[PDB]
Amino acid sequence: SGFRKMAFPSGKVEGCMVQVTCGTTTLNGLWLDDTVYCPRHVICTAEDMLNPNYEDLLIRKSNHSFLVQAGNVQLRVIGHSMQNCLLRLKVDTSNPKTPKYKFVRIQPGQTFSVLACYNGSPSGVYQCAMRPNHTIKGSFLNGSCGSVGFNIDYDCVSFCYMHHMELPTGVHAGTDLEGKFYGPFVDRQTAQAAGTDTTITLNVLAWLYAAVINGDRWFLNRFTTTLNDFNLVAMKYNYEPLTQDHVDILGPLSAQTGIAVLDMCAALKELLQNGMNGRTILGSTILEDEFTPFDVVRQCS
Amino acid sequence: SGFRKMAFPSGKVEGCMVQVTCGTTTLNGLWLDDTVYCPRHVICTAEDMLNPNYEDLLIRKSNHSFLVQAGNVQLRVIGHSMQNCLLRLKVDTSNPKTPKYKFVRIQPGQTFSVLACYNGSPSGVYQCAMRPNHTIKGSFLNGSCGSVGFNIDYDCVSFCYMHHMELPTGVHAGTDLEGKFYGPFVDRQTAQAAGTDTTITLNVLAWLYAAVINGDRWFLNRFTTTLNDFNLVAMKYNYEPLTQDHVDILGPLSAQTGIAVLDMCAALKELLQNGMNGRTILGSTILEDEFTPFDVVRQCS
Repeated sequence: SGFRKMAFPSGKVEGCMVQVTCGTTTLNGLWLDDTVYCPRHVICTAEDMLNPNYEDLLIRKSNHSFLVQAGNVQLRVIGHSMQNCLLRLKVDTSNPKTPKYKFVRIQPGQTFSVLACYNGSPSGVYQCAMRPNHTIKGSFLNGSCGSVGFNIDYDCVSFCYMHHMELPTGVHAGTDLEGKFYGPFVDRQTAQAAGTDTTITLNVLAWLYAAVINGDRWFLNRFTTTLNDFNLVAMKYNYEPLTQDHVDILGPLSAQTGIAVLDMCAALKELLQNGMNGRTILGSTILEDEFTPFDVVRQCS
Repeated sequence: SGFRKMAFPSGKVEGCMVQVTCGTTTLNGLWLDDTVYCPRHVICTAEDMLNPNYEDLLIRKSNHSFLVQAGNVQLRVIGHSMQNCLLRLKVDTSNPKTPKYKFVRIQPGQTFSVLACYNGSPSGVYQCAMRPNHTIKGSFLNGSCGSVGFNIDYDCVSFCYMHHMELPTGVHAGTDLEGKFYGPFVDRQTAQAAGTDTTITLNVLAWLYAAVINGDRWFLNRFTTTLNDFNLVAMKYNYEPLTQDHVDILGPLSAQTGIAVLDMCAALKELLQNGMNGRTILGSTILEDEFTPFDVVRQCS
């Protein structure tokens, strides 16, 4: 890989992962201060999932109904409440490893790292992106629900995602840390379907600049284009339309590479209309769209 | 990505990263107990690098010649010695975050995670593999030298690599934590060239099993083969030859997928002799060789 996908260091998040069990259901929870957040569907049985009435299912539960374990230590839940699609469990012990943090809701196309955990313990860290249709691509196993997505800004952890479910197609859906689902999805095991996905044009452009940054500009041409002409081509190949805001965002990359934004768009346009013809870019044979302009600048500086 | 590359959680390694400076040269160091390990070339100037005499360059140095900084705290070096291509700096303070650990030398084709750091602070975590020609693929910036590669085994960190230099071709070379270079390389800025690289057959097979594990076996056929017939094809396409040990290693994957090892080899053989014809495997258009059979089993269980 001429350009590797990079995850944020996970240390600050590792110390926040716990296990929450309710009956036959066991999943991951996030312990910050004296509160443990986890998908509310932990209170559901396989049957409840077909059509759950959470407010009603929760009434039948009590503090002693939740078993929270941080490592080898069981924590005592002294309260439980529902926050949108998340279960907020109040515990009697404050997490001594709680880092400086924020809850942030990301936009489609933005990236983040996921600390995949199983039964309360960290397994690995993956870097991914929020698809335009609000789903996440990858592979999560039984018990991976509850794992979180995040970004780090110096010393502050910005949590932006918590995994909840796998859609019949195998794609993943989840919420922000306020328990609000990304997309039109709900935590019910129904026929739910994600909208047709598209390619993140802004990220593909950022990646093309990255490829140039690392000496590999065979794709660059002498043409240029405009937002109207490019978006026509974009509509054809199922690529997200480009906006002025996107062009402004690519400025820093434009300035440092000597390639005007619309000129890179002219290069992308040709690649879509002709193809790569065996030729490769950054050891890749397909146009990568999981690197944001911010990721490229961060990984290059 | 139908199957994402996964790095180990980096928390245990993060608390071990420090900065070591000697003149205009600043790079990363690993602080374990009361010892800081770093590339010995930190004592070299751009000119010394053309043809360094380390034993002689080191004699001219003293403890006060090394500036070690862990975060915001300067550590006091009370001794310095050379261990092959590593500089061993004895410090007056033992690292309170030292994890349980081991130093291990990996074999070509094996994988590990790298905690890329710059000027002593963690930047990101990447998953990679030791190429058959003993180099590492990726992109390291000025000051990234000293970053380490590792694997985690439950609660023990097995350090297996420390980055030292970028070869003229842009590939990377380094040592194990005993300071022994992987490959024929030495820490001198000369014309050094890496042997022609090949594809890690064992890993490609592991990945093909992974693809099958996740429902995607269009490539499977009704043929079989043998180590002699496959290796003939392997020799043609610059693929590492398969050994009996490799076949034995793939057993667990074979048993759980219902595909005999030699049968998967028969499928790989056809893919090399014909190609993928636009068809893809795990959202990939080229045969991935950076997942070991152990990584696949670990990521699937």
